[PDB]
Amino acid sequence: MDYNLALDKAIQKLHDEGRYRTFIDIEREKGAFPKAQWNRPDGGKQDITVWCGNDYLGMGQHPVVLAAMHEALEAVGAGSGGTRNISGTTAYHRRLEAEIAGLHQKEAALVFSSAYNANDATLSTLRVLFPGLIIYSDSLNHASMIEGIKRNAGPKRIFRHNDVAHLRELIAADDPAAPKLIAFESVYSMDGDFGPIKEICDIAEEFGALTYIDEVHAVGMYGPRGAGVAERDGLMHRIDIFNGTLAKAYGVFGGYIAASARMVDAVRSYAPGFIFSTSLPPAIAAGAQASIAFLKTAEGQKLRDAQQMHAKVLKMRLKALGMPIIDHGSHIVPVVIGDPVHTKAVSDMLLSDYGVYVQPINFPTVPRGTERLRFTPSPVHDLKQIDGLVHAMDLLWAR
Amino acid sequence: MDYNLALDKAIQKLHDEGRYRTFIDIEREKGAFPKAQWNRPDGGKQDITVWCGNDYLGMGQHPVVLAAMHEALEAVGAGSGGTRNISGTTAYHRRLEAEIAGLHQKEAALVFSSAYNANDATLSTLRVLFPGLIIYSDSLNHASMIEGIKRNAGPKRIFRHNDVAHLRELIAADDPAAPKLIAFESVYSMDGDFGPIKEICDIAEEFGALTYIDEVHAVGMYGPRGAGVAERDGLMHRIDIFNGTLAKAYGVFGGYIAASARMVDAVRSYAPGFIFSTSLPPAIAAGAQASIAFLKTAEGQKLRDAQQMHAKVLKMRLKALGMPIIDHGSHIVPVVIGDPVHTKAVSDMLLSDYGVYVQPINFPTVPRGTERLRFTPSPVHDLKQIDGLVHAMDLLWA
Ligand SMILES: CC(C)(COP(=O)(O)OP(=O)(O)OC[C@H]1O[C@@H](n2cnc3c(N)ncnc32)[C@H](O)[C@@H]1OP(=O)(O)O)[C@@H](O)C(=O)NCCC(=O)NCCSC(=O)CCC(=O)O
Ligand SMILES: CC(C)(COP(=O)(O)OP(=O)(O)OC[C@H]1O[C@@H](n2cnc3c(N)ncnc32)[C@H](O)[C@@H]1OP(=O)(O)O)[C@@H](O)C(=O)NCCC(=O)NCCSC(=O)CCC(=O)O
Ligand SMILES: Cc1ncc(COP(=O)(O)O)c(C=O)c1O
Ligand SMILES: *Cc1c(COP(=O)(O)O)cnc(C)c1O
Repeated sequence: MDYNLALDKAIQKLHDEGRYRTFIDIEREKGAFPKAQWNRPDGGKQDITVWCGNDYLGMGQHPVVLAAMHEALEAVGAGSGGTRNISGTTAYHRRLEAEIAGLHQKEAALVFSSAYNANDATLSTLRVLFPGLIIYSDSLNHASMIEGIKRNAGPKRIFRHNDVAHLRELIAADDPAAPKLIAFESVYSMDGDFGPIKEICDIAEEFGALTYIDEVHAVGMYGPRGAGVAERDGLMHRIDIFNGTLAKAYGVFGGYIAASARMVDAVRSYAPGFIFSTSLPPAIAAGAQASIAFLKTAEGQKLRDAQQMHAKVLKMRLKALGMPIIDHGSHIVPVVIGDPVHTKAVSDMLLSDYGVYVQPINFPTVPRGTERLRFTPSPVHDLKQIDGLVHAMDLLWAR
Repeated sequence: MDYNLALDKAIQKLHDEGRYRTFIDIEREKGAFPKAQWNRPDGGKQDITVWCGNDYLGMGQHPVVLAAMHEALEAVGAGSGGTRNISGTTAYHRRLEAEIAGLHQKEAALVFSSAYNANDATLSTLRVLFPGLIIYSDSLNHASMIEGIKRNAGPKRIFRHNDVAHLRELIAADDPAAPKLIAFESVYSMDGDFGPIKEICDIAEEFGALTYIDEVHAVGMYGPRGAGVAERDGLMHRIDIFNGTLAKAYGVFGGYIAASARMVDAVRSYAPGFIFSTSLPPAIAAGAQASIAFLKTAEGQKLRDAQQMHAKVLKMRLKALGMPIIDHGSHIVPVVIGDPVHTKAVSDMLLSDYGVYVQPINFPTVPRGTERLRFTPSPVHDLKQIDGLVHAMDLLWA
């Protein structure tokens, strides 16, 4: 039994499918987002523009976020030094959980070291709290959701993406006494489309199911207080559990769930993924809390307005260059190439020729045959930045 | 169903077993560790001494760690803004990974958002890279290891804690052509005992198995450079994969594995837990890197010598007092109470009556019937401090 052989086989398999990923070493320039320094593999340094990042509103450089972080470092040190149970519970975590509960108008919130962990731990743990739980999952749910859903044995049903008629057909066929939970996303990361929240909620109420929504690509960005798409549509009260991140629009790190005190307490008491891990550094919690708080204000709205419009302008200018990109009406702008090697070929050209950094997206992040570039215009991608990008794209494609 | 009823039943169940956990809201005072402010449930504030923390060497307040963190915040901002693939790979992560690789004298290292995630992702992904892998796991392995080992379907064998005779018996009975991996800890968090690294490595070599060691409660603290117990015993070259944390003795946050470039690249390319999650904030990576680098030096050794001795003194003083204290020769000092409700009472009294904070440890962190207090003396727990605690436990006790 030669372990190295097997490793080589597994690696070679990636190259043969043209999906081996090469990371890009960068350093974002605080105060000058979206500018970053690219550390080229040949040791050189090049100024670049980040066009595919997930700090959607540039909160990673916001002076109020950084002030809160610098203060916390000075007050309590670098980390918490423990799990939530063994000394790692700080006022910074309580405040942050209250801030999140308030955002989603829920009794409680629970903070994990990432939205990934939150989804994985919570979905799996619910199978333990609700013996016989059947989980209905949107075919394009995120990996973390799929992972949580499968982790522990138990019934799952996958419904065709956004297909509520399929959802209802599946659920009506199931044992009417079984606990049921429907898990889906408000904004899907790669297509940039919206989940039909009202219709799913309607189905959940009709069949007595819990609803679980991942608003990871929505929080900070939609709704008058940045609480997400359900807030935008006035449906937050119809959602049982919210899952969110503090690492994207909020610009820091970590994730959470928000739900009733009963739900939060059960999860925190039973989920190994919550119990057995060091709690988030107080400075992270400080920064994230400041971010959420800020984005709840009229000043936050300004950032959302600017993002919406920059996205709208970019899409307009790209279609005008004779470029069909499917515009599902969100802030995410995907350009589908449809082959992983072309996708990297094109991404290499933007990077080197133009300083436009947009990572090539392939399997398993997107289905095979749907590989793409994924632009994420933020408030800091000003009108001239946009014009810069379109002229790059035009000049590129004129090859 | 009625979902609220089931939740109540699940919560009531905790109370009935006397294991419902009440968290303690604290704020450590940077520059004055182990002092912290306890935010009492009644709104009051009280000065306390942390005695159960995992920032084992007080690196959480170290000026070089904090300097690097402040610097990074100013250079690149609050977070990375992406997954490792989508813009989240920074020079700070590369440097950190190299720093860790060097620590364990391995070709490569891979950083996850926690040692938990590292264990869970790696152990499960290994089943995918080595079809038919049989994993042999110490009965007292950490939850994260257990979670990783069972995540994907596949053979597992649990050996009685530290029992190498049992390990060998199990492994000799299995198909001799199957890929095998043995997974164990160098220091077990709750007993404070040591894994028999040499004997396990010997078995591994004899039966052609990979060795996977979790040194989470050892890195920064054992070996001349703080690389752990395998470094201490000159066994680092016989270990295939190391798992470690940046959140305990290193004083920051996050975890990692260290192994060959091949091993790291395979895991990185196949593990959903690595792929689909935002990368560690550059400031966290900056701080951790500074921490490891510092603890590699003679000045780091000073902190280890101080910790070892404070631990030695505390155990001596507690035996002297007649406490029920298990001593397996590590820096962890467990006092077994053996009942989750009395463990809470003793702990509650200690806090509100004497400003001593030592969380009651119950199931599922430790087996039922073995609930306990777990003292973690650090270099900042000076001789006066120790004197303070012993006097308090004596007065208790009564
Ligand atoms: C290949 C597929 C399409 C599904 O087939 P697999 O390759 O997993 O085959 P397999 O693992 O043997 O089969 C999948 C197992 O998981 C289950 N499964 C598959 N899809 C599911 C869904 N939507 N909901 C619930 N369960 C699902 C199957 O029933 C099966 O479980 P059983 O066998 O037990 O029945 C999946 O891997 C995938 O495409 N995932 C996409 C992940 C995603 O959406 N990522 C968003 C990226 S956003 C991001 O963070 C970017 C990241 C980056 O690149 O940096
Ligand atoms: C009593 C135990 C040992 C667990 O007893 P359980 O009854 O839960 O075990 P179980 O029901 O058998 O668990 C179910 C599945 O897990 C498997 N399983 C159990 N132990 C295993 C091991 N060592 N390796 C691999 N698999 C294992 C079983 O085979 C089983 O599958 P089958 O039954 O189908 O065979 C307790 O000590 C525990 O689980 N502790 C968690 C790990 C730990 O030591 N954590 C301390 C971390 S210190 C920390 O992080 C601090 C934290 C804090 O408190 O905040
Ligand atoms: C829908 C969804 N949920 C969760 C995650 C992971 O979030 P986090 O960075 O907080 O681990 C991703 C982001 O990559 C995602 O696309
Ligand atoms: C606490 C613990 C972990 C988790 O480490 P984090 O970095 O805090 O996730 C992993 N292994 C062991 C043995 C632990 O005690």
